[PDB]
Amino acid sequence: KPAMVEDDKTYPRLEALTTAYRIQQMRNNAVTTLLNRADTLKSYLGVGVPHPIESNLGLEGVGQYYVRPYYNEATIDVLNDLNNLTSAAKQTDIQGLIVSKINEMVYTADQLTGYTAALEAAFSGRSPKPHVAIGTDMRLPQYIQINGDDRTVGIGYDYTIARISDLRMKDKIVMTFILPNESEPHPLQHGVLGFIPEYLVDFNMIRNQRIGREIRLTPRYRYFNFLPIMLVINVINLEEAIAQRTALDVNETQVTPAS
Amino acid sequence: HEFAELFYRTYIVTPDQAGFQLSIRRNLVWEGWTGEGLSGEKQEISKRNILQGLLDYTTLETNSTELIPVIQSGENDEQFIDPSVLPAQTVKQGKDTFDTNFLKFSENGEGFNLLMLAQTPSRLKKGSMTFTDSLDSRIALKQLLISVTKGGTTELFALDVNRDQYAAYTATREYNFRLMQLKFHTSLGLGEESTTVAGAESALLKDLFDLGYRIELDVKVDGEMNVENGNGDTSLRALRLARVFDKEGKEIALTDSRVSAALSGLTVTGVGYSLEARLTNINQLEMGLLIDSDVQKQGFMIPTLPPLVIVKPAMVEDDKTYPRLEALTTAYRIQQMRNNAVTTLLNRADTLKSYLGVGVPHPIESNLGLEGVGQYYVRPYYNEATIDVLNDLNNLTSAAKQTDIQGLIVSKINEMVYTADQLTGYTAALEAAFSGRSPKPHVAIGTDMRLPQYIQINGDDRTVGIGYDYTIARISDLRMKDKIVMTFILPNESEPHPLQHGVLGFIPEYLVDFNMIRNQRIGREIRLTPRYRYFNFLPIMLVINVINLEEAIAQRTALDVNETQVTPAS
Amino acid sequence: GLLDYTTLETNSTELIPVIQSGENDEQFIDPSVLPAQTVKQGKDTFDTNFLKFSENGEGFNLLMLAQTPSRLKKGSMTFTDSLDSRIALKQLLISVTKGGTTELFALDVNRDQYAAYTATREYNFRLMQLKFHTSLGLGEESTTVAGAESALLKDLFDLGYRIELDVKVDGEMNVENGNGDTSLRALRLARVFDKEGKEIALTDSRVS
Amino acid sequence: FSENGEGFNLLMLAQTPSRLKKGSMTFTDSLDSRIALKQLLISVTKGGTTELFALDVNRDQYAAYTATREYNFRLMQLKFHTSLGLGEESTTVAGAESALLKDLFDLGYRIELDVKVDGEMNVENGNGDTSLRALRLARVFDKEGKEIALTDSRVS
Repeated sequence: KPAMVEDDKTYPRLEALTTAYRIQQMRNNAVTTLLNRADTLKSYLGVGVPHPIESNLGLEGVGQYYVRPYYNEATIDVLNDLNNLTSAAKQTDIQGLIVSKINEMVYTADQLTGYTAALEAAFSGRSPKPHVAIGTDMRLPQYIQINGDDRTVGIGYDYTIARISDLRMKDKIVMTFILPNESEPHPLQHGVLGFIPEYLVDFNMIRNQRIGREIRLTPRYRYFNFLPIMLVINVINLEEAIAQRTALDVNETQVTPAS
Repeated sequence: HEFAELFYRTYIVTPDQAGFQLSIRRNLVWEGWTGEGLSGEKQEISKRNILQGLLDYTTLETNSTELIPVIQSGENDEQFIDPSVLPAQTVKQGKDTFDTNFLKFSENGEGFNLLMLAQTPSRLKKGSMTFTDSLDSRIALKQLLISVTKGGTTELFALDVNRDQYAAYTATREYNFRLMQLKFHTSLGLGEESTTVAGAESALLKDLFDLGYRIELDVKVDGEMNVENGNGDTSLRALRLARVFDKEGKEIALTDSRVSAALSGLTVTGVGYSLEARLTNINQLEMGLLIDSDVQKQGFMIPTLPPLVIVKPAMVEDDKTYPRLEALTTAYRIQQMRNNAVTTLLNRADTLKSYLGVGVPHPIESNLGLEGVGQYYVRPYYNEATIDVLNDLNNLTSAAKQTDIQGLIVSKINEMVYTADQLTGYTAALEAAFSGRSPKPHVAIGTDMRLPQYIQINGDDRTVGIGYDYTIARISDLRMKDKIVMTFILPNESEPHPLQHGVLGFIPEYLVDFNMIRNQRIGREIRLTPRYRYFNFLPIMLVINVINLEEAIAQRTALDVNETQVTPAS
Repeated sequence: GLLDYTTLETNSTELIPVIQSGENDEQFIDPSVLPAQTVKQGKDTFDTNFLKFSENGEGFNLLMLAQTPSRLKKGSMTFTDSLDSRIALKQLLISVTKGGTTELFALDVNRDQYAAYTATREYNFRLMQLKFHTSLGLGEESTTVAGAESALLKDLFDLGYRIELDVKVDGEMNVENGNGDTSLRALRLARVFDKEGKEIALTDSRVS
Repeated sequence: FSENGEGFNLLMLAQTPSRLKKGSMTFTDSLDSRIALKQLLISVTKGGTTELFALDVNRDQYAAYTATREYNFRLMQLKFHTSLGLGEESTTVAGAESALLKDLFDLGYRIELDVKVDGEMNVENGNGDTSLRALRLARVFDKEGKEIALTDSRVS
C-alpha cells in the first residue's frame, strides 16, 4: 500500500490478511498431507496386506512399533449394488449399503491390525474403545445421518464426522483410528501439528528505488503422521441411482434347460 | 398474490428518482504487477477473486522461497547428471520458467554450493547472491533414482524419500559450528504396484510381482552440508538386494531356484538425488501475493407503462359502460403482478439455457452478459431434469402408489437442491455476507395448480431436505402447466442485495380524473398510467419437468427386473 | 385474462420505427438484406425494420419515424410529445460471413446491465448517453434467429464450443428534441469457451 | 485513431530513456486528474492535395475527461462535441492562409467543421481507447458573422 496515505479501501483491515493465512495453512496443507499419505501408503503396503510389526522399515510413524501396518481400498457401485422395492424407501437403502460397507471395513481393520491389544497395552487402569474419525465432502454426511428407521453408524463404535468444501474430497470417505482425549503426541495418534507462532512486522522497503509500506508473515508449521493405518473408500454414480430406479437382481436356476 | 412477491420482493421508490444505483466492494488477490520496467502487456492479466479460493486448490499455493536446482547451459552442466539417462524436468516457481534435473552423487569429487546453484531469473534482477542468504533449519532428501536393470533394459524409479524414517539433516555434536550431516541407513521396499517414473507400471519385476513377491533394497548413503555458505557434499556408500518376501511377509532365501532365476541379471545402482532447501532470509527479497480491492457499481432505472382508461358519457351514472371504479384497479393488478412476472421468470430460464448450458458450473466473474449483481458472490449454475414417472416409478401394491410417486418426486427435488448447494457455494456465501447468524438457505417452490397436491399429502421421506425451509407457490396460468421451478430466496430482507433472486421495482401512481374535450366530443375518462418493473439479481435457478403423470396413475408399471446373465449367453 | 395472458398487455404509446417507403428510407437498413416484418399496434398494421448504424455522422430524428396512421389521422405531430425516462437497445443484429454466405442472428440484449440510456451531465441538460461494452455470447445449442443451431458454427457447437464477441457501441439521445445517434465502435471475437469454463487459444488446430 | 482490436496502453508508450535507467516506477502509478486533447490533426483534401492543420484544441470547453457512472470506478470517458473552424488569420500550417482554402479566404469566408470525437481512458494501468466518429463541413461564415447558404454559387 502507499506509504504516504492510509488506505483501508484497497487493503482491508488486518482481518482479511489473517483469514487468508488461516484458510491457506489450516486447510490446503492438511489436505495435501492427508492425500499424499494415502498415496504413499498405497505405494508401499500394496492393498489389503497386513505386515508384521516393525518389519516395514522405510515409512514414518513410531506407531509401527505397536500396530501392524494395514491399508485397504474399496469401491461402492450404488447403481448396481442397491436394492429397492418401492420408491419411498430408496434413500434408506442407500444409507444401508453405505453404512454396512463402512462397518465391514472398520471390523476387518480392527481384526487384522490388533489395535485393541495395542490400545489396552498402552494405557493401564482403563480400557477405552477404538474411536473412528471420518472426513468427507459437503454432500454425503446427510446420507450417513439417520432418517426415521436406521441403525447406528458403526455398532459399538463412537465416531466423529467432519465437513470440508475443498473439491478433492468430493464423494470421498476417509477414516482411521485416533485418540480424542489426548493433547500430547503419542505413538497411537494419527499425527500431530507442529506449530510455531508468527508475529507481524510492518515497515518500509526501498525496492528498485521504491517508497512503500510492506507487510509480511512467515509461517512456521509442519504436518507429521504417526499411525500407519487408514482406509480409503469412494462412492460413485449416486445421483443416477437416485434419479434412475434399479431393482431386483434375479438369478435363474436354469430350470429352463441350459445346465 | 403470493407468487409474484415470493420471487420478487417489493421495493417501493418515491417519484423523485429515475432509478437506483448499487455499490459493492470486491476483495481480490493477484501476484505481481506491471510497473515500469517493461510496462508489460495491454489490458494486463486477469485478477482472481478471493472467495473462489474457498473452493479451489492452486489459487493460494505459492512458493518462491524454495531453492530448487536450476540448469544453465555451459555453466553447471557438470554438477548435474548426464541428461542422456533422464531428460530434464520443467518446474515453475513464481513467474520464472526453467528446467531442472536430479543432482548426482560424487564420491571423491569436490562438493557443490546449493545456495548459489539455485539462482533463478527473478533473483538475478534483484541482485546476485548477497551475504544474508541463509539456508533454513531443515534440509532433507525428497527422491532417489535407482536404476533396476534387467538384460539391458533400464527402468528409473523416482522413489519418494521425503517421507521416511530418517532423512532430516541433524546438527553435529562437534566439528566446525554449522556443519550439518546426513546419516541415512534404511531399506527401501519396492511394492508390487510401485510404478516406474513418468507413469507406466513396472514391467521388469512382473515375474516376482505376478507371484505377489516383493524385494527389499537396503540403501547406504551419507552426506554433509554447511548452512552458512551453502557448501556441502553427498556420497552413496552401498546399495544392493537385501531381502525378498512373499505375500505373507515371510523371509524367503535368495537361493531358491525360481527366485534366483528371476533375479539373474539384476544390478541396482543409484543415479542421483534431489534435495529440498528453503532460503530463510531475514531481510527477504520476495513480493508475496498482492492484495487489492476494486468496486463495481451498477445503474438500475425504472420506466413507465402504457395507459389504461375507461370513457363514459358525461351526464349519467352507469354500471353498463363503467362498473364503479374497481374494474380498472383489478385489470391493472392483473397487468402488473402476474403475467409480467411469469414472463420474466420464463425468459430468465431461456436465457440461462442460452448462456450456461445444461448443468455446468462456471467460475466467479466468468460471464458479465448475465444480468444481476449477485454474480460476484457465487458460481453461476443452471440445471434441468425430467422424470418419466411411467418408466421410473416403483409399484408394490395398488394402495400405496400415490405415496410412491410422492416419494420419488421429493427425492428428485432433494437431489437437485443438495447438489446445487454443493456446486454453487451459496452456503458459504450466506455464511459470509451475514455474520449475526448462519441461516439455512431458505428455498421457495413455485409451480402451477396441478403438482402441489402430489408433493404434500403424507409420508414425506424428507420435506425438501433436512434443516431446509420451503414455501409453496401456486398459480393458475397455463404456460406454467406441468413444471416445477425452484430457486433461492431470502425471506428476512427488504432492501436490494445480491442474494435476492429478484426485486419488484415499484413507484406509486395515482388516478388521473378530468375532462378532455378531444376529437370534438365530451366525455369523462379515468387515465391510469402504471410505472413498475421487475429486477432480478441471483443467477441461480433449477427447473423440473414431468411427463406421463396421467399414464402412470391409470396404468400399472411394476418391477423392471434385471436378469443378470445366468441363462448362458455370456 | 385469468387463464390466457394475450387477452391484455396492449401497447399504444411505444415509439416504433414505421416505413413510409420514400420519405424516411435513408434512415433504415436496406430491404435487400432483411425483409420487413408486419407488426400490429391498436388496430394499425405496418412495416418495421432496424435502424442502420450511423457509420458517418447524420444523426436521425426519432419522432420523424414514429407516425403511425393512427397518428397521421390525429393531425400534426404534437409539439409537446417528450420521450420516456428509459430508451434502450431492444434488439441488436449481427451478420457473420464465411466464404460469401451471410447469416443474421438476433441477440436479445434487452434488459442487460449495461444497455440503458443514462443521463449525462457534460452537454446540455436533457441529453441521454449510451456506453455499451461487454461480451455478447452465442448459444451452443441456440441463438440462430430465436434459438437452435446454425450453418456456419457447426465445428464449435458439435463439440460444444462457445464464442464471446466483444462489442463497443456508443450512443446519445435527446428527450426533448428527438435527435439522437448511434455508432458501432468495434466488433469482433476475442475468446472461445467450452464446458470446462477454461478458454482455448485461437491458435489450436480445430478452433483455427 | 485505433478503432478495432486492441486499444492502446499509454503507460507503455511513455518509457523514456531516463525511466529505463531508473528501474521501475512506484506502486499505483496514477494518471493526471484531468486528461486533455492537446492537438487534433485534421487533413484537407481537394483534388489530390493533402494539407495538415494542427488545431490546438486544448482549453475548449469539452476537452476534459470525466468519470463514468458505470463499469469500473476509475474509467473516465471523453465526449468532444463541438464545431471547429479554419480561418484567414488563424494559426495554420503553410501560414495563416493555406493554398487549398485561399479562394474562400480571399472572399473573406471561413469554414466551420463539426467534429464528434469520443473516447475512453483508465487511470490505473494506462489502457484506453479513442475513436473519431464524425467530421465534416457544416457551415460557412463570411466576414460578418452570418451563415451563408451552401447552395449559393460562390461558396458551392
